[PDB]
Amino acid sequence: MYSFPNSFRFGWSQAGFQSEMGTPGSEDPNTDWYKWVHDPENMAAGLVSGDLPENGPGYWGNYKTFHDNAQKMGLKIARLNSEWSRQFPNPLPRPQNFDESKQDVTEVEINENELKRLDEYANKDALNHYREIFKDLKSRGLYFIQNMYHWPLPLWLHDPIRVRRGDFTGPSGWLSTRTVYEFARFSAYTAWKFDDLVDEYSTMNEPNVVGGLGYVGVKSGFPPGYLSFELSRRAMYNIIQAHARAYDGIKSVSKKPVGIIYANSSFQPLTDKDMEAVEMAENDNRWWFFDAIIRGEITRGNEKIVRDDLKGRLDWIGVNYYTRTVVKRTEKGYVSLGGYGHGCERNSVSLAGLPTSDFGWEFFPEGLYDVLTKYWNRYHLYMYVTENGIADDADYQRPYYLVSHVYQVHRAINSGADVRGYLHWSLADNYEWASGFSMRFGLLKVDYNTKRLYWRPSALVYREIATNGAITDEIEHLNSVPPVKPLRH
Amino acid sequence: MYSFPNSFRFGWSQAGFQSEMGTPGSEDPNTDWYKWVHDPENMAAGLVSGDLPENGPGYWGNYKTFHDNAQKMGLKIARLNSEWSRQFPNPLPRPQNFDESKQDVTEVEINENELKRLDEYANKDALNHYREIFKDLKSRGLYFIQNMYHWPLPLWLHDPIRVRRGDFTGPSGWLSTRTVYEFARFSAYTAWKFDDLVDEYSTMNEPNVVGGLGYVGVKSGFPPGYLSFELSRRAMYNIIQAHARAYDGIKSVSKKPVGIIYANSSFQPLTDKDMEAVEMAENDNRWWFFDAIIRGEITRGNEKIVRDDLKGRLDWIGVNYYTRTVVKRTEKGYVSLGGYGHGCERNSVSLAGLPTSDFGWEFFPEGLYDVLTKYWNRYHLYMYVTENGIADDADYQRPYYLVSHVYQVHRAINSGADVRGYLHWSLADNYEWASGFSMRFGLLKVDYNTKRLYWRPSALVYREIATNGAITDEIEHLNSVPPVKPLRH
Amino acid sequence: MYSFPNSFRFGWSQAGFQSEMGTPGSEDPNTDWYKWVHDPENMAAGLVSGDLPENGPGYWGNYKTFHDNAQKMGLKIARLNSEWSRQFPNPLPRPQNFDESKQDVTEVEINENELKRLDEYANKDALNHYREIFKDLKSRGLYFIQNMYHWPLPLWLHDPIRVRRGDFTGPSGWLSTRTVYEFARFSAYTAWKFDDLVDEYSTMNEPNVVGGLGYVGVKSGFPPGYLSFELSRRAMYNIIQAHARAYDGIKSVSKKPVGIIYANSSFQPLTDKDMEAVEMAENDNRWWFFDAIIRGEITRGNEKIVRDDLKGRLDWIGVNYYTRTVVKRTEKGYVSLGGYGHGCERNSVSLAGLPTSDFGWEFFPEGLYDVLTKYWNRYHLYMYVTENGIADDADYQRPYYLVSHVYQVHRAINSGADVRGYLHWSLADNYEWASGFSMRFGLLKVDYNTKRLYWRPSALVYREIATNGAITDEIEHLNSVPPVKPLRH
Amino acid sequence: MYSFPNSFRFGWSQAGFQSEMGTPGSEDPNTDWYKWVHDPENMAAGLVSGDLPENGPGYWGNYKTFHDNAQKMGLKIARLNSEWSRQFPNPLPRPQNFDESKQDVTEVEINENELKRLDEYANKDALNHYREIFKDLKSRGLYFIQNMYHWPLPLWLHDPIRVRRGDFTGPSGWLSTRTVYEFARFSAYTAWKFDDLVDEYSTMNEPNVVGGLGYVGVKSGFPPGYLSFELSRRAMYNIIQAHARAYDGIKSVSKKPVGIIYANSSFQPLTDKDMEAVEMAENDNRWWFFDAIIRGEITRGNEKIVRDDLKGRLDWIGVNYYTRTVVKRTEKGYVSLGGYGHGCERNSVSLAGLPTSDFGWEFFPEGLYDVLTKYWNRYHLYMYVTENGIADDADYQRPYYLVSHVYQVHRAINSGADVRGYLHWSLADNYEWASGFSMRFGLLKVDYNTKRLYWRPSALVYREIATNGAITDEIEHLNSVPPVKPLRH
Repeated sequence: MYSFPNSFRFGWSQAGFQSEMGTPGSEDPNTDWYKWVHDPENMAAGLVSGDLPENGPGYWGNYKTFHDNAQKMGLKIARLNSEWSRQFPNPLPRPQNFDESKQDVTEVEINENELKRLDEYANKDALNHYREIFKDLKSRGLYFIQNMYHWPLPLWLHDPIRVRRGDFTGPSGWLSTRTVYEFARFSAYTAWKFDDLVDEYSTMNEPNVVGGLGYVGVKSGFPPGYLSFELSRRAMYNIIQAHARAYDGIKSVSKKPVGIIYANSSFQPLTDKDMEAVEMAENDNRWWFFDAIIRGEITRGNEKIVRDDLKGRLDWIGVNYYTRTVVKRTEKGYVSLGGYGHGCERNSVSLAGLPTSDFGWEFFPEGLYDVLTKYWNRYHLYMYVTENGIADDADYQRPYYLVSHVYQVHRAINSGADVRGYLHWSLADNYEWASGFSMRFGLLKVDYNTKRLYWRPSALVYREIATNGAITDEIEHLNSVPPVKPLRH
Repeated sequence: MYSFPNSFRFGWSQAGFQSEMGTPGSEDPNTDWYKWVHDPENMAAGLVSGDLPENGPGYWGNYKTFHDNAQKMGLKIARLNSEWSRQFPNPLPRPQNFDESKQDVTEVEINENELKRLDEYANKDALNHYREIFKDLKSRGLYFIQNMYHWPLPLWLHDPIRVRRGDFTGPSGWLSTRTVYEFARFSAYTAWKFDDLVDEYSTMNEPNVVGGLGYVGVKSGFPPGYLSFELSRRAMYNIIQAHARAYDGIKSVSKKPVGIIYANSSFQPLTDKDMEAVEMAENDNRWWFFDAIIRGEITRGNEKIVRDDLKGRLDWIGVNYYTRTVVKRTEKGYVSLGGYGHGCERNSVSLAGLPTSDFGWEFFPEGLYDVLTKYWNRYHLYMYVTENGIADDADYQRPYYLVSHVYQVHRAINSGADVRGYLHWSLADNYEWASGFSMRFGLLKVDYNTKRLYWRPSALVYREIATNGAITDEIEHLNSVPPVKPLRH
Repeated sequence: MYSFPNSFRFGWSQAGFQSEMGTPGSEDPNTDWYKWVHDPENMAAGLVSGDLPENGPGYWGNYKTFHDNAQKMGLKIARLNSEWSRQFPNPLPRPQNFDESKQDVTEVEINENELKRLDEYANKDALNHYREIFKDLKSRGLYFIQNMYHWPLPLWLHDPIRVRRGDFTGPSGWLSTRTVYEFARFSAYTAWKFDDLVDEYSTMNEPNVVGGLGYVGVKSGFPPGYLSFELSRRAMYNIIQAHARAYDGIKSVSKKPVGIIYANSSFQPLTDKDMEAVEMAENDNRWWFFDAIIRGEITRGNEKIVRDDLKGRLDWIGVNYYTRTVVKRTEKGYVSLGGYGHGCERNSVSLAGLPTSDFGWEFFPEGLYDVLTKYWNRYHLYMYVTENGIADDADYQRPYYLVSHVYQVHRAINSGADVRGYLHWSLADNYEWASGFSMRFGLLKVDYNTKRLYWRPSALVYREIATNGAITDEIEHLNSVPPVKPLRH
Repeated sequence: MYSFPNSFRFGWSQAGFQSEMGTPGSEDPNTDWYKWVHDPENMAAGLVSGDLPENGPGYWGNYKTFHDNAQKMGLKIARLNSEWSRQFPNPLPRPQNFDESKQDVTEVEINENELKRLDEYANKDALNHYREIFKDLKSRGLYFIQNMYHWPLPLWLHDPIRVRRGDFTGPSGWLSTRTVYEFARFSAYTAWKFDDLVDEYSTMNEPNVVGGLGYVGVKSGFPPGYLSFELSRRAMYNIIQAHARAYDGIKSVSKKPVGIIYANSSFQPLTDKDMEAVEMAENDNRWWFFDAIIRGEITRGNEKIVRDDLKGRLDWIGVNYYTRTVVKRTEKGYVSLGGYGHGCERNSVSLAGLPTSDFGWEFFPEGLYDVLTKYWNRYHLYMYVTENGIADDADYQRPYYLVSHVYQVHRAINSGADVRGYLHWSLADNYEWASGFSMRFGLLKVDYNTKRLYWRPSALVYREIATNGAITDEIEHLNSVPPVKPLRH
């Protein structure tokens, strides 16, 4: 039996674009993503699945049912996000005393007049519907973490198609400092209007995936899909700043804690002779972002600076984890090997014989322990495992995946890491971005035809860990690798 | 949601040889089976796995734990059997007024003196330990069906090795009418001593597998493994008679109902042009046995008789079901096709694309409905589904197998069949005869090393059906074929 | 035994970019492709394998060996192409009396002065080395078809990176009419200098793949990778014209026949209710291009015209064939289903149970017969099966693939189609564009490390068909589907 | 390129029961095997496939065709056997001066009168037909090894059914010394009548499989299928003696060499800590038989004797090899692991990742080198690799299997072993005993429906090695493990 502190909470994570739409009159066509996925050229090139969000789970209308099932499993923490385009679907007045040609955004003026002025533009319905939803959530008794940004930018801030075509004379999302300015004002307004329901705050969700897949990994089908290393750094630089600003904006209206949710991977060395490759990958992929928003360390050009306007802008770290990444040195370089981690064949086995999910990701619970202890030992900020799950509609690997990973959180905790919760990537099946509805990550299966939810056996396993605050003795065998034998290779 | 009558009960089945041994001092080396499996020649020929029962689950010593877990799932019916060799491990006095050379056993004298005399020979410990066990079971609140015979005969009644070598001058199990005589006396004695704990009675378990695999299907590794069509009929004839006699013996001491548990398969025609092949297979394999012990119809030679000493000797029918059998006509014949039913490759897919278990049996829930309605419409005796399960250690197919089959019982019931219970083949993993411990059929996994039990996710699914007396709405999707895609082919 | 006419010839096809480089001093860095594949951004996005052509087979230096092995198999026809960038690696003088802003290119002036002037710019070495190569080929006794264009454009005519970034102020390949003008002059110059060695002429290789994958199917990794339906039509329009012009240019200097090599697929209807979908797909994908360069029919805007400068510009049709495409209607639309044809999982089985190659293409010999008879019945131009093969390094499916397809050519011939040769896609392993060296299509395996060639068993099977001018009786069983059973699913 | 001596010959092996029948009027129902396989009980128990030899290849009538195809591949050695039951289908007069109760057969009187007397009983037709066949073979120019015994005993010497039932009062094959006596007389008669056509002599084929599978490994379905360790030793003892006697009988009439063909396996240790297990397995399985017929060493009881009537009765050793056997120590014991060697799953992969054939045997060329060098270093008798092949109808693994094994012969030769030929197990598909026609081991595929032969690509590979006396450079890559990737697991 593996016990967790009385204060450790078990729950789920969810996003607006992925789960909200589905119920009639729940559509939101005002985001760069809704557009990106309906684009005829994007569909013909096969960049997007062809699946439309409009036919999702239905969390905008069926949220009671979602929370009912969440209560039954005995979950005590939820992390949702507000959709920016629902509040402000129309352009806001250009914010005076703001020079777009200014590279840095060392500050933003947020005061009650400002908020009061933003209220004139905000969409009262969207605002009221959300309040109802977070209200219902709070009544059930769940701790609530609120995420400000989970990918989609409103169209007036980013037309993904124009940028894809190479046209930079339009709303260009994270490439423009305008977006940075408005994000900070948005953060504060929302904090300002929901602080009575929120418990902890998250500025954005996996900012690194937005900058990375949108401008470098163009085959993933993420917007704007314009390949450029340079522009990728521009967006990342703007994202870091948009965080510091949002952090300060929320503080201006609240004392609640504020952190960020980041996409992680455990970098494992292909050979003992690959230790340095690991260190280099973690820098390039993890440390540079957090040293920026924590130690305030960053570098324009190659000029390592230290902007005190960035220094100390994080309260907690959200840890997202799915699988590992195997790297190998290259004189000075390092590389990411295929046949391991995220680059595996679907429903088969990795080059190491570990099974792989419906998305082609390799089973590797051990990597969570590595990620949690590295963050803990380097920054000592408490953390939540804000995402962890597996695409597996049949539910063959999920029971083992769930118990094995919850086991590693427990293991990190005993090594001294302050981890306060485990939030499974998803309660129910949702829309997987470029992949569509085909990748099912939920503890509950969704009949997209009737919007009805079903309990997959692993939901009943989760109810035992949650309802017990521990990996009980009777399910302790699931803390193992799913038998590859009966599964495909 | 599929509801079952308030009186329908959910539980499990188990056998003595398969689950009892394991706890120190629980050994029983006095059966033809314990011997058959320790034989050096049998092991070298690969007829038996090499796995020894002595290292089983431990139900002789850990039965409280088994019943505890059984209570937690909300099971309300159990069907165990007493081991003949535990009561009478030593020979009994030849029963006077009994001519071995007599083909038929139209009767056996059982009266209180007789029983009282048998008590002089019975093993008081074995007798007391069993009483304790069935007591503990009964306290928990479970209905109890008791099976008199579940394969092993005591050595003094059958030396399997001598017969395997072709030596018929020794104790020869079902080939000798002596065995028939003693079985009837054994039945009555046990009924006589346990009638206060028993609820319903079963004479024997799958008598057809004993006669069939022991003398025709010699590759299965069942004793005595002497190939002969003729001797196979001799044993079957003696088994039918041993039932009628046991039935009468139990009646002599009790009013409780008495039925038999039989191994079934749903005979499906390979082509529409194969209907007659099905009818012929059901006769040859099902109807001839039950017409015998019910309508009293049988045939010595080819001489269709009607022994009133057999007529009407059944109260209820136990239905065991695992998979199907595909047959095809042959001018006058019919055949059993491979690549379907029981003759499939392990963890692969049948010739029809249906997944197969760790034993190579094909998924076919529909066959249960066929078996239940055919028995019901032909004999109208109420029934229990006394066995149904799947060898599946990983637990990939079990959730679907369980819910899909329970669904067909519900379906048979609504067609008018009086079915009063569903007993899953096994609570925990046990010893699978010639196959050893390798074929895991339990809702609970057993660490044979520590005798510790674990809940497989399907146990938690069963607890929902049992605890609810219905296939609740949230698990109603399991009533489907496991996705073959992620599984091996 | 299946016999072919005495005049039917058996051989192979090969391309310059794919097979030439490999031998020291054989590099050609002056093409849009050599650049596209060395681009650091393209590699990081995973658009190109990371494999470089510089390390190919070595046909520039080891061509004797290639022809030796070709003789041994008894092949009598070869179809190679000249690399444009090898002749004219430097820009040519803008051709006066030519207005780039002119949409149509109804003509090009080619006369002996012109040719004589081009000779001043041509790379004498490249020119001499090629002559040596085609000489050696011709001595062995092989009929020689010569292809003018097999994808790469010289850098001075197309910078793929600039266009990928959305910059259209540079050399833009098929988007500029300049390219059309120069292609026609190039065709004539080459015809003019090699007509003594050539037997038949081909203007370009699969023009439809260039226009299609380069501007619509952007995930394939073909240059320039700029997604635009409109630009795709522009390039296709320019390609059709560049053909007519090249056709006329070659005629100006030679009487030899001139055709085009096109990429094909057999459109099969998913259901009987899908016949119209097939017809629509063949139009959209086959007929519109050939009606253009044959009946002279085309349409600017939606304005169906008939440019007599295009009318009748084809002598023969090269048929390339690999697999099928399954389509399904959509009210007015039609769609391409995945799990069939080219969109199958690698080394597995299609949705129809047909095996798939190392590239994920489905086995479907029957489609060749369909393609050959449809072209024959619609245009009655004789044809060659200029490409047909399979990525299969192990050589498991090749023997069956080869014999089954050669069998369908024979079948088309007997239905009355004038087909004069079968050219297997490749003698040896070569560079598969965006896929790298990993997709091995050769009858001969190449150790890229030593440039050494090896005979795969299917080479010895081909030597029997070629050396015999027929599918001999002893290998006639290969005319079947490879057994899926032993292969992966 | 791997060259073989000019005197090394390449050919095939074949057996009478397996290949002869098929052509009308070629039936031979007078063997224990023909009976064993038609037995209704044996078929119902699934001990025999249900496939009947009567429908085999047809080598009794189509032998010209077989030799034609054999010539074309350039084979120069053949090893066939005469069917005992064809010569003497009726009982011979009990041979006077012969006491059945005599354990040892230290001698047999063979002289010209005897032979002349046997000629009175011999079947002239069978005798003439064989002569024609070996004549035709010899004309083509092939060296001919002749095997006296390749399993079937005539019915008058063995009724397998009676023994299976445990009845030892009848003709009991190798259990009776009568069989030993008659075998020696049979050997001499045949040598006496064919010595003009024969080149070298073999007494029997894999005697160890007859004794082993017939009396211990009873699941294989070999006659008589009576499980007994003791009787297994009796038959082995009688087989050794029947060899010495046959050896002497042949010498009495010929100077040609005489050896024996034995079934081999390379014993590999599971762990370095398993060396002794290997040594023990080779003794138990290889050395005890050859020390007997060579050093004359044997042991009745446990009494190690040295019968000079056995001493030195071997001229050459026939080496049969298919796969390996992995063993592991057991205090004093050793064991044969499953998932390796012969005990692997069909068309899958062994526990070591090596592919497996249609029979479930693991790819392990290296074992041939081990077997050849161990025999050479211990007895220094020259040898032939009389059998080596793979069940593989599709022909996926055969090309690699063939070249890899021929490569190891070459390797043994260079280590100093006198190996004079490689005879592939089979030219064409034949009847695989208990397995039926389903296991196809031929270089040529047989359409059992028309008796027509087809060349599998590996036949064309063999023609290159044979026709060249070497592994030419162009096919030298086949000396590797078939790629498991595209194959099933």
